[PDB]
Amino acid sequence: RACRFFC
Repeated sequence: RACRFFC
């Protein structure tokens, strides 16, 4: 997974 949105 490439994040929810902001990491």
